[PDB]
Amino acid sequence: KLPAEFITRPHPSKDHGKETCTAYIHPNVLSSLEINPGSFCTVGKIGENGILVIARAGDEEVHPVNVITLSTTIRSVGNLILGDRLELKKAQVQPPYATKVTVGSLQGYNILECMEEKVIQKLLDDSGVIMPGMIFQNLKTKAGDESIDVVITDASNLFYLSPPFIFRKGSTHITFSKETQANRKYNLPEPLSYAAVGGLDKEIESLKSAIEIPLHQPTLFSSFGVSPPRGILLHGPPGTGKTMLLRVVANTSNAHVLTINGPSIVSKYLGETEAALRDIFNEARKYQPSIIFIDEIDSIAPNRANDDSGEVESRVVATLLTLMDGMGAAGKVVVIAATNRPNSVDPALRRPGRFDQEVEIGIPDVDARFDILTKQFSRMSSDRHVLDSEAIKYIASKTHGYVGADLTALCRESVMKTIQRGLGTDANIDKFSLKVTLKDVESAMVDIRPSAMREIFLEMPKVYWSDIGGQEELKTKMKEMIQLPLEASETFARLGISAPKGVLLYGPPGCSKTLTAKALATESGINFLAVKGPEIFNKYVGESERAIREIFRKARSAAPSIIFFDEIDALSPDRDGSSTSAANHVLTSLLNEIDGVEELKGVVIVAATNRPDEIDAALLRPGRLDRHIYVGPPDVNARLEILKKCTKKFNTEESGVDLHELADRTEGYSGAEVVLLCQEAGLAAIMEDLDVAKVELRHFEKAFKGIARGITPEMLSYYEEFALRSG
Amino acid sequence: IFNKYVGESERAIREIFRKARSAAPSIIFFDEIDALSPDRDGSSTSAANHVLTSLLNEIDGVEELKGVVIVAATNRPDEIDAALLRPGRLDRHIYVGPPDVNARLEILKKCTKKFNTEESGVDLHELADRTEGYSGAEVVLLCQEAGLAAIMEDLDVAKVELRHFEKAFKGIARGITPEMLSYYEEFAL
Ligand SMILES: Nc1ncnc2c1ncn2[C@@H]1O[C@H](COP(=O)(O)OP(=O)(O)OP(O)(O)=S)[C@@H](O)[C@H]1O
Ligand SMILES: Nc1ncnc2c1ncn2[C@@H]1O[C@H](COP(=O)(O)OP(=O)(O)OP(O)(O)=S)[C@@H](O)[C@H]1O
Repeated sequence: KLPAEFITRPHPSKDHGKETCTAYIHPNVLSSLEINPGSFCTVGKIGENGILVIARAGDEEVHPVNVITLSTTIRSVGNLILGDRLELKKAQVQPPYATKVTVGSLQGYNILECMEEKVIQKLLDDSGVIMPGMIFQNLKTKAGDESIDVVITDASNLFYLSPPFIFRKGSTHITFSKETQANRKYNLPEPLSYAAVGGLDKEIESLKSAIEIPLHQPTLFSSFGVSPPRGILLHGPPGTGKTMLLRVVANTSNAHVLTINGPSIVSKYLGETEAALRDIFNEARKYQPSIIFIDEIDSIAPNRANDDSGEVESRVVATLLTLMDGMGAAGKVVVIAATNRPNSVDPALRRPGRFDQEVEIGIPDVDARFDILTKQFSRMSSDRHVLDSEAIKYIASKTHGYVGADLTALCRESVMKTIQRGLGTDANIDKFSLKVTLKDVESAMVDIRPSAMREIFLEMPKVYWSDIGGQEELKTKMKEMIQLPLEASETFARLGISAPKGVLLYGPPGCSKTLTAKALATESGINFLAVKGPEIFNKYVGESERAIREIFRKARSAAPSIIFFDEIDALSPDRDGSSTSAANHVLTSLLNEIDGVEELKGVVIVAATNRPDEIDAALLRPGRLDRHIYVGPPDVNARLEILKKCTKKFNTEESGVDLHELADRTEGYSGAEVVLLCQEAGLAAIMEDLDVAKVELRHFEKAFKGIARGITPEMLSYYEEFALRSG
Repeated sequence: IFNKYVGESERAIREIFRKARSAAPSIIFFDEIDALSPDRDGSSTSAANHVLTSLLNEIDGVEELKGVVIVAATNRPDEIDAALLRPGRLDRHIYVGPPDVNARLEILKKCTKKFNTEESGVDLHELADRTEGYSGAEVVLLCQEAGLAAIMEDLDVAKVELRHFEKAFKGIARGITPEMLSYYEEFAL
């Protein structure tokens, strides 16, 4: 008999003896493959390149058939975390002598700082089979150094992960350096650490405590008269760093790790999926300091009140409950789960005694994004060129909605942009030499829209504020809501007020409401969602309200956002209430959501309507849409600006068409009519001659004689009465 | 409480009362009760007034002084089906009208707390009377708008001043007197 994939454990000694590069193994494993004690053999994770080590027979009286025990030196090379499955194999080739080698420290010093070379020689002779990555730590210190470590940083591949060598004193030119990593050109795996996670400092502290105490100080807790926590539940929106924390916990917690990532346990055969959970938990008890990760727990522990849950899933939930309760004697196993939708987990698993402890991973704020970007950019400091922390703080300020995955994508796209630009100067430029100037991160932001916004497909032609002629008070009041609350948060805080977060734009048809919406989308800088009501309505009961909840949820997933309710009056029910069963629920849901964002959040709601007084008073009160602005017909200057914007590509100067006279003639026009006048003039010019160069006053006369004034005294009176409905 | 599938709304209401049985004394709060009984009883009585049926059944089962009481709110009083206002059900009514001069001044004092109104000479007793007919939230809004007027003038503000309150006042509009002070005076009768 010969197991397929053996389990890693430590060889109990950590004195850095002669064994530091041996692999204690059960006799049958060596013999069945005809390996012998002292012979070299390969160890590696399933499907990866191998790691060379020295085989050695263990104590069959105690040592199980399935266990291969390695050294902290060997495990450093491949980042073998206690409990991963190894695909051991025999080896047939002897590596040469390490002609050139270097040794350093993970903590950044030179080994020339504390200890003489003799103990270094002895230690690296105990290694024997030299290769990069053999960290070893906790030696004696010649000085009173608070800590120490040593690492073989480089040396000079038969499906091997590291390039192995053999020690031969003197011939192997061993130098010494400040280096902490191993040579990247080898691409040995690198362990993650809590120093890479940024922004989540407090969550990290809580999780570190909750994992430190149960595994490594259980006896202490029990004296306080309560049983220890035994389940932790990480949750939050996708892309915030849960799985990263799970892998960092695996690397940093010196405990045996078992994983159930998704439905990796389900089986064809009727009973065997339960056997999988029971086996995992039994093996976690075998090596009592251990952690079991259940990532994407909702995929295997569904709610069962959601009747979509199958029999397999109910049987899995029942077994997992009886196991979690059955972690008897208050041992040292800790079960950490991660889920982006914790409410889909069966409540039986969140009861006290089950996953009672929960850590919420929130969306980064500006400071959190600054921390994440500083950490991510500190990994590339020699190629950075955005070295100013001011520049990184600018990028953090501009990246509204980025969640932590999006920031890493931003850095990746910045690398790509820098390569594109550099390679644009020479087809064979040294691509490794290019460095990431801020301009390239700014260019990358154009492509990397937040992942929370990928369900918002909108064409959105590009329109700037300068295109919206002569609405200056509207522009100022939109600044006040879109930019000032973000650039002046501290002044609001000290004054003790929240900025208004709703505005209603009303006015005659043609005046720039939707144009202001497009301008906000183009130049607000923050995320933009639009609901073209009555787009939300749906046949089935509850679907119309679920649409409002979903759009407000995505606006809440975007962090700073702008929900533009075009024709909001379509959602406000009718006066007579005739068959408005669905509409009433729609308006109540909309009000409940505007009240949900009313507290603690900074979403801004913009609404545009042509019938200002047919929308419910509950939806116009402050807290709901606060500000009302009358987007009225352009005055003389506004029409002059529109005429310039339109006729700029006409040769007006030589043509002699004086735009001021047009502005005088066009009194009463809406902006749409002023634009149509220019379009009609251009059509007249083109129809007169297909090779037009100039549009001249006869064409504008022709266009003018055909354009009506859609605005009437009645409409203007109505919109100037809406401001006075109170009396 | 409303779901696409058949009968899931009824189950939800009965389950809400079931869970409500858990304690006493206890207030059940039906905000915007007018959107629980909007129609299908007075009109459009086709097949889907079950939610009203269930709620109006439950409202009777609760004992008169066992410990549970029920509070509701509405700004559309006549949209509430008369079935709910039958005595024994919900017949008691309290009017929450626009604040009087002294109430508005208390709101102003609270929401202008960190404004140095004393140093700037912003005499609240002028704002409290100028803001007559301002219904609650609008008194609060007038103070947010004053602050924004202050910040836009010179970011890094120390205090807000009367001219900012003038700018705020000139931009706020009130409610409808043929709908407010009416349709509630009538509902009082
Ligand atoms: N501070 C950080 N927060 C989050 N992600 C970070 C951070 N720093 C770097 N990252 C990277 O962002 C990604 C985070 O991993 P994810 O798997 O996206 O975490 P998660 O998406 O929140 O968990 P899921 O969606 O349930 S698998 C990885 O590619 C990390 O390298
Ligand atoms: N300064 C401006 N003021 C008004 N309209 C302008 C201005 N500049 C351009 N336009 C034109 O305005 C048109 C669109 O105006 P909209 O904002 O969509 O009007 P509207 O408010 O949506 O009217 P409704 O929705 O029917 S009540 C486009 O054809 C623009 O070319």
